[PDB]
Amino acid sequence: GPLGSNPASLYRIDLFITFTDELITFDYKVHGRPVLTFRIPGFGLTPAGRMLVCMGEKPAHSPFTSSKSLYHVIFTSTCNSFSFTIYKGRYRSWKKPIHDELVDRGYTTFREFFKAVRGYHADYYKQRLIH
Ligand SMILES: [Br-]
Repeated sequence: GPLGSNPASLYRIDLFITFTDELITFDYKVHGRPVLTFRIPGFGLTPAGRMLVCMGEKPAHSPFTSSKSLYHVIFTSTCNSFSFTIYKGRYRSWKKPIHDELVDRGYTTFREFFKAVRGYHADYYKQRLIH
């Protein structure tokens, strides 16, 4: 396959969303460390419900309990493109994302990119425990 990708500029954030009945956790990571973490009271969700939370939508709640599940949301941007991609479980190169979106916008500074990334879940950030 291709020997590599060489984007002239690349900003990336990996958002790990952990679903449990008691808490849902949002971990924004760069270079393997959280740069922002927040948590909301958990609720039951269907698989489509979890994807909608990953998209930043408000899904219907379910009364049913479930076991812990990890979703991996990847934001990347060049100066002229922005990608939004959602995996059930962790990213793998062989794994098909459950949602993949490409925006013809890009970002020239990381601060603007990070602000744009946060906006996807801003309504959940309003619901955070430590407020
Ligand atoms: Br919090």
